Amino acid sequence: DESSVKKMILTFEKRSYKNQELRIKFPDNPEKFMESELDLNDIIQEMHVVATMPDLYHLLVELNAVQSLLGLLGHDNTDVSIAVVDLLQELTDIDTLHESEEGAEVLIDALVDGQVVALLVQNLERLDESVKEEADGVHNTLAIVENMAEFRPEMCTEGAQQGLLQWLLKRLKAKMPFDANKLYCSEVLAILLQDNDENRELLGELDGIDVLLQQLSVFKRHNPSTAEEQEMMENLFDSLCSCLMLSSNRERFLKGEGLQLMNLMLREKKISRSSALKVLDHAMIGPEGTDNCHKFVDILGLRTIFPLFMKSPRKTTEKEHEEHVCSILASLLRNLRGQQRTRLLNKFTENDSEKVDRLMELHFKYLGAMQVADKKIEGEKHDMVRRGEIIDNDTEEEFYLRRLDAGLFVLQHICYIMAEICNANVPQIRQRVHQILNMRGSSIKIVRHIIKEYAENIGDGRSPEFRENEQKRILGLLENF
Amino acid sequence: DESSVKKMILTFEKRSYKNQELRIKFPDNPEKFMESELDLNDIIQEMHVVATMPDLYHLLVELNAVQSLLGLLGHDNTDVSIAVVDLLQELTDIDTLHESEEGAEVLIDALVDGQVVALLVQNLERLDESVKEEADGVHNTLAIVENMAEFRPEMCTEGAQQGLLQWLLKRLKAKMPFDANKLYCSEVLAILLQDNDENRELLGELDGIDVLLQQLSVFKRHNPSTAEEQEMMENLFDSLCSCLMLSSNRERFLKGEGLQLMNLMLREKKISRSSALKVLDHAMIGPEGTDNCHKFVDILGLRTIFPLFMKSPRKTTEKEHEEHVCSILASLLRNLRGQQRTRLLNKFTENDSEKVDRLMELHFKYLGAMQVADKKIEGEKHDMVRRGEIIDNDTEEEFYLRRLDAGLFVLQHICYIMAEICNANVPQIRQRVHQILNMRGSSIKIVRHIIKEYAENIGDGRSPEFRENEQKRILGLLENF
Amino acid sequence: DESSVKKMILTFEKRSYKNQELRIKFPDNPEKFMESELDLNDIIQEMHVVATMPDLYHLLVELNAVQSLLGLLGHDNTDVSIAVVDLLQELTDIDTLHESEEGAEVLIDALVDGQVVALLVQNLERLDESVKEEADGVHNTLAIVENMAEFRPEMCTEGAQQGLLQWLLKRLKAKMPFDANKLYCSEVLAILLQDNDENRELLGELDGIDVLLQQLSVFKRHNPSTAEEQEMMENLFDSLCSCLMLSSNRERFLKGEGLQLMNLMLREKKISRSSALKVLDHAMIGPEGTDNCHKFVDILGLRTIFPLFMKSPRKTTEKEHEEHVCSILASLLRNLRGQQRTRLLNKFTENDSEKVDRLMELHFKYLGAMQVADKKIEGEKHDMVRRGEIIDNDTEEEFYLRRLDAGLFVLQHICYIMAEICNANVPQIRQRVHQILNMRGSSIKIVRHIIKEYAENIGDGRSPEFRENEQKRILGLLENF
Amino acid sequence: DESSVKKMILTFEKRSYKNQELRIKFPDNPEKFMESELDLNDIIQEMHVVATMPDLYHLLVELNAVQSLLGLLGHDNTDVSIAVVDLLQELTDIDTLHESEEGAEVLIDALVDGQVVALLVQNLERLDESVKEEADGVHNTLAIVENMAEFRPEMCTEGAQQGLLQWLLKRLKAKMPFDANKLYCSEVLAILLQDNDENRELLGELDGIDVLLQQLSVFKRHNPSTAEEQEMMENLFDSLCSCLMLSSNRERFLKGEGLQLMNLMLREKKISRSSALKVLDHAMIGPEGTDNCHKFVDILGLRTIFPLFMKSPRKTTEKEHEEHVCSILASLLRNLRGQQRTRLLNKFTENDSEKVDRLMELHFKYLGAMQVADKKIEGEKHDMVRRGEIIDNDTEEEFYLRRLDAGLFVLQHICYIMAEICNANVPQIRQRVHQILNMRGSSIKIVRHIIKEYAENIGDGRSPEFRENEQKRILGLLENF
Repeated sequence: DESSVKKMILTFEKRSYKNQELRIKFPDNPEKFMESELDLNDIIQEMHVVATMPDLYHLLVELNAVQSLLGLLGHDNTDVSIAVVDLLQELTDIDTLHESEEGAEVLIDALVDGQVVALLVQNLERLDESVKEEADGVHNTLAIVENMAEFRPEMCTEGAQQGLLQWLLKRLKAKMPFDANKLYCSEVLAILLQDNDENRELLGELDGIDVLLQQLSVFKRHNPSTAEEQEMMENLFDSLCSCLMLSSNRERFLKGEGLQLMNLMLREKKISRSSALKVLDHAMIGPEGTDNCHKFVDILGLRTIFPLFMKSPRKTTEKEHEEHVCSILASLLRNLRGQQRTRLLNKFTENDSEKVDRLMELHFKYLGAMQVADKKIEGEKHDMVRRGEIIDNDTEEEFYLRRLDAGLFVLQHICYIMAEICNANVPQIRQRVHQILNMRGSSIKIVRHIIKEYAENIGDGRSPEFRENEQKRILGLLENF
Repeated sequence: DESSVKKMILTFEKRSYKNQELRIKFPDNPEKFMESELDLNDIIQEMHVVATMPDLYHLLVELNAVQSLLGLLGHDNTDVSIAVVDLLQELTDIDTLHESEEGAEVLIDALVDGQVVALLVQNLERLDESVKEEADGVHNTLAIVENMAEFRPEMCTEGAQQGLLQWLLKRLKAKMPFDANKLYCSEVLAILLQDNDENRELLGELDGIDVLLQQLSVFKRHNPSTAEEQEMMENLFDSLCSCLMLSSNRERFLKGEGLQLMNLMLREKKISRSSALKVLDHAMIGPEGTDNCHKFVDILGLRTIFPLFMKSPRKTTEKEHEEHVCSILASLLRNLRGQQRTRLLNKFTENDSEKVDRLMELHFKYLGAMQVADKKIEGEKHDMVRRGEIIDNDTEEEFYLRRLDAGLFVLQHICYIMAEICNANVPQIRQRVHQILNMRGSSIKIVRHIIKEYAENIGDGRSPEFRENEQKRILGLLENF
Repeated sequence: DESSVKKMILTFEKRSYKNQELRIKFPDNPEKFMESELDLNDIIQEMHVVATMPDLYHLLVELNAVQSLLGLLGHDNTDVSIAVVDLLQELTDIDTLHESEEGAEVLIDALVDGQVVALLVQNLERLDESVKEEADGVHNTLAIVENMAEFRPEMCTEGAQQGLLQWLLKRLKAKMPFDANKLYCSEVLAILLQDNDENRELLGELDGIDVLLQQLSVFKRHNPSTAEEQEMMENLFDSLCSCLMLSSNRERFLKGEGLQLMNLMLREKKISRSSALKVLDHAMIGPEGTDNCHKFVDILGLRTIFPLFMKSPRKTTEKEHEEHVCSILASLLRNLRGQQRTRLLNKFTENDSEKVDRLMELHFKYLGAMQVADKKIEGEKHDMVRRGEIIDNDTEEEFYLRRLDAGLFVLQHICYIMAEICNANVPQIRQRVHQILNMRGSSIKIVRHIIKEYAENIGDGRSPEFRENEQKRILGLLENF
Repeated sequence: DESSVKKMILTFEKRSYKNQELRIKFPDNPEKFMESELDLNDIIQEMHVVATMPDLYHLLVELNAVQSLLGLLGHDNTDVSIAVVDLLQELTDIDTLHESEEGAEVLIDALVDGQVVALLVQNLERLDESVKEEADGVHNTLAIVENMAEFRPEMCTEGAQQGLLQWLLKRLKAKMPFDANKLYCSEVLAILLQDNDENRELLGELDGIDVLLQQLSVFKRHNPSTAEEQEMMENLFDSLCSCLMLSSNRERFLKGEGLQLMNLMLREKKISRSSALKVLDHAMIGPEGTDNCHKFVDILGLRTIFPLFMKSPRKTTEKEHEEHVCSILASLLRNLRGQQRTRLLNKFTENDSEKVDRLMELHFKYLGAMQVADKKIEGEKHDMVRRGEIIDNDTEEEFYLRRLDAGLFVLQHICYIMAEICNANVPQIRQRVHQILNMRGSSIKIVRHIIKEYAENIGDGRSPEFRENEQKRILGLLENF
């Protein structure tokens, strides 16, 4: 009922106005503003019905309420603020939101204009999670931000650095027992870090990496007791990984003893092992891992990793485990120099080159799978041709996915390792390689082809100069092998 | 098995020794001390059986372990510490403790010598209630202190100021959600304040009063959700009351706006009302309440209290409510001067002296009850005489209790009020009093007698000089009434 | 040279622009922004000449620079900021400022618009007084604010609460050795409190009173070593006094143990005694001193004050000393009730009413002086009439000043004291009074007249209702005396 | 006067006792303890004469005073404490101390027993350098510790970690202006770090390295204004250097961006350049510099250093400058691998191997000097033989000093560099070397000899295993050169 709705908003806006006036005017007592406050509370509650029709979100904007509500977030009393937050949550709830086409956009825009996020942060900075009500408020705020994020992610960057990111770190860092709020915070932080480098940089600046390490480290020598705790842990790990997609952060991770903590996680063999592995991989990946690569060997990483290379936890699937391990190995071979490189190579000569044997075993495994996949793909293509279905970029994407699933990346890594290993002028290794290859009649040629293919697509999101360099380097392995 | 037990202690003490040695010696790695730690943990666990025979608490003292265990509270790693704490708890548990006669005393003495409490405090000061294990540790420590307190309360004073009291305040003050630990802390603090003035003084010094007020004030505009929360609230109130038994603390309470907070609690009419009333009473009681008395009237206390005097919450029993109200009134009449006294008196002239009528109604009610009680007592005495049972001090105590239950104190207060009221040179009041008295044929004489009796026993725990003064003052009321 | 000047501003504004651009663009190195910074520094220095012609302050506003400069206060590097501050100081310097008529107004307005003060505060909040350069910056900022204050004091209120006031308190409170900066801060704070109640309230809120007490208390048991230290002390005292002109602050002073500290200062007899006296007077003055009055007697103030009443430090002049003492006495007589009033009165009965004798001595002294002054005034009036000079409000003001100097206020106070004293139903006092009066043939009548006059002008800056009440009260003294 | 002296100590000890008693007993007022305090103060002052005869330091120990005085450091009031400190200073003053043989030892022992240092630290932790008196106290304490350190340096280790070291860092870190106290602190800290590894480790643990860097960095972009500031800077540098003698600290220095800060100091060319150079050298020296070596090249250290290698600041002497530069180069050649090694080598091929030319120039310079020195030494030896003076270890030490002064170390470094350079399989370099050598007829042989000599004495303070390894390595250079 549209006229009625309109009337109702004015019902609040005046109340909103007058009660402010009351606050301003008569000297500071309960009685002279007090009864206003109850009125305010109840109107807000009533308005919670308003979220059923977002066809009517052209309204709230319309004259006065948007700014007024925002202004109310700083109210001298928490119960107004929390009510406001609640309203926003109901009002902002995506799941009831995503129907309305104009209704969504305007409100969000208004919020952005009013720098809603900053106000929310400010409000938070005065809450007290001892008081159940207040605690609910925090949760509500978090929910609201999640909702906003889902609708329009361009505000993520200014949302963080409106102080939100700094608040999140503080809440994580707080020596409080685990509760839903912490989990929510973790979730939000993770979301904030999805594909956004500015946010990552901000986190790095704020000593966020240190915080992440510390929070994580609990699960080194303990083990989440619940789905909730576990979920939180996972979120944290994800956040860390996201942060690591950025070079500056490699160094921060290094400084914060990230490498040591992940190696301890591996040694411990608790649940965090898989995540730790992933983190390690992320730390080491490109040129920008070199220092991390070198340090890993220094802290005896080789002793932790090669057992994992050799046998994969009876108990994340096996492929993933293999993928990460091999990835790490590849990284090490790319980047390592001096004594650490020598150390690495030595692990390919013990014990009668058993690791080379392992590598070749792996290669055959992956190769067979790849072949199978390839055949299937070919068949599909043929079928498409028969049916006159044109193969476009979506089709190619789909095909790529299949290959990925079969293990393309792992295979590529293996091939790379093999190439680098046979370029070490260590006869024993080379002989073992070639011996093994013809002996079962797979061929150098296949390996070469694979290498070439890998080179072709290397470096997806980086300077063209880089790509050509890397490709060239990889090709150079083929000369002496 | 006693020899076996002996053997077992050495099994630990060496382990305790050697592992320290290990820690000292080989540069700081996991492996060189690490495996020791598991051994240490397990031995401690095993020892937890030892608490079945306290006939064997002459042992642990005996050679080495007591000091060693204490030293272990500061171990570089929390898991040792927590284990130790657990052991202590099992070891110290009263309920399994109070059988052994020598066994109890020695261990406790040893602990005292080693200033166990300080060490515990230190340990606490490095815990992290984010980690469930650590949180358990805190609880365990609290339990241990409770146990110790129950056995030998002479250590309370040095227990507090071994930093324990300061720690407790901090934990209460912490803006964390409510959990068992908070409740435990509250309980412990309350216990610490039982009949011990040094502790109270310490609390006052530490801004403890402020802390207590702040924690309390939540329940002004909210209302405990659980038995646990409610219990905590009650504990807090008790602590506050205990603190208030000491003059210096009156002033701190005043400064901290205690009076205002309790008046708001009264006005609010939530659960905290009864407790608030009690607190108010405690604030106002003697000469040392004068300032509080005067301030109460200043913040319009009279408006809050006289309604409670007039009608007692339909919904602590009625007698208690009446007792506290009348007590407050008595205090006010004793202490109030200047304009506030005038204000107070005015409340006895409206509306046609309705409050005097109320007072006389109350007096008759209490008087009848007292008479009934007295008759019963007389009967009992007679019976005793018949049976040849000699009435001793226990008997008199018992009799006193009966009188207390019937309402002696309230009656006394009422009488005092009546006397002071009729000494105000306000004819209207006096006429109302005397009119009422003969009209129903109870008598001035009875009232006088009551007053005399009150005077007789006044000031239980205070200077003899004071008592004689107060008594004299009270008698002086009888001249002109 | 006006065109040249114009050219010069553009010379900066571009540099200002481009260097920001540089900062924005090339990844964070010295070299790529670094050389810009030197250019920036030097241009600013050059501009320092610009403050010779404020006839050219219509310019800087004109296009770009005002906002740009403000924006530069938050520069990532302190040396820019400090340069900017320096420029502002040179640019804002009153003494070279107050000539230009339009030139002044526009710049100041611009600054206000840009909320210069907030920016300055922010800048301060990142300084480091270890570094001499930075320390100079603080001083410069202080100077600038002083300058601004002198020109347009309407910004004082938002200047404070732009955080400036809070910063000042922090700097005062800092446990650093005494230096010019502290002195400057003190000066500024004092200025801020001149005739501005909002500022006072803010100070009160911020625990400013406590800070002031603490800083002051050093000079209880020590004694400024330099004119600078002494000056600072004086400033602090002034600030305190200013704060005390506001009722809420009475209570804060009370709570902070201000009364105790001033009484200790009196007892100590160091330099701070005069200031302490003044502070005490300010605490006690009106109805709103009642509580302070009562507390003073409680902490044995009477023992400290009556010696000062009796003999005035051989060593602020004597009149001032007398004025303050008598003022305090008057306040006490106005406000005191109960036991404290009795105590006060007792000091007028010892020793054979020697204090009454003292009072009458004082009265005659002041009276003679007043008479002398009055005669002079009359003569002046006569002369004016002869010369045909019309007596207007300025003339009356001038005359009032003369009377004030002669001691009107003190005399009035004395008279008030006498009246209140003779209304105590203490025959001894009354007899002493009247005995003394006729014995030297001055007269009740004169005293009465004086009282009337006092009543006439009482309560200058307060509700008309209040004034009539107070006047009435004062008149009431005349009935029984 | 010995009996008199004895009497005097009792005069205090009772006063010391009784005043404590007074404090204990009568409720907390000025008057009841107050007058005691003045007595206490004056006796202490009087005792200050006692430091003229340390022949009488068998006394103060003797019965009571030592512990009493210590206990007085925690007195409820700073003026007692400061007096005590003053007494200690006078009492402990070395320069008046070092005569007495028994008198010194006993007092110091007593102090140690009473853990004087901890008490002093505690006292400090409650001071307030705003108050001139208090500030003097700090200085006095510092002086006392210096004195104690000079007499018996075995207490340094427990002196630090009695919290003294942590206090020192805090005081350095304090954002206060520069004053004598800071300088004193710097001096003390430096002393504490003289040849004591435990202290260094403690400093490292406490984030001391970070503190040192931060304090230092001021002088990157500024320049001490006074001898005092300069002195402080020097002290800081020394401390840093001392810290760097320990491997763990290399890593802390690295993490704290020490390398970057020293390179900026070099680039800046302010006074701190020499110190920075030294620091760099210390960071890079042995195997334990490898990481630092590698990082230095990463932050473009090569660009900063090789100019210094090439021409030595027109403006520490030239030899020292050369010594440090060459040292750094040597370190780099020892430790560098991978790409950084390549980079380093490239600097020996530009521009037509000008750096090789430079190196050979340097070598000849140093060689001539060495030869001169050697001749002198020979002459001296001959003279000794003639005179029948037996050459012992002192003589050899003396001779070594001469060689050091002439530049042995620098020469050795140069030789090492030459050897490593000619082992790079870079023909151009080798040809340049050998070309140059015979061309002026100095000889490979000499160089070889020098190398051998260097190897002989290498690794002074380290494992014998290490020494043999290093020596072997150095010899290995001689094969291919």
